[PDB]
Amino acid sequence: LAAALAQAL
Repeated sequence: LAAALAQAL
Protein backbone atom coordinates (compact mmCIF):
# COMPACT_ATOMS: atom_id res chain seq x y z
CA LEU A 1 0.00 0.00 0.00
CA ALA A 2 2.80 2.45 0.83
CA ALA A 3 4.08 2.30 -2.77
CA ALA A 4 0.54 2.63 -4.16
CA LEU A 5 0.33 6.00 -2.36
CA ALA A 6 3.97 7.12 -2.63
CA GLN A 7 3.71 7.18 -6.44
CA ALA A 8 2.19 10.68 -6.00
CA LEU A 9 5.74 11.98 -5.46
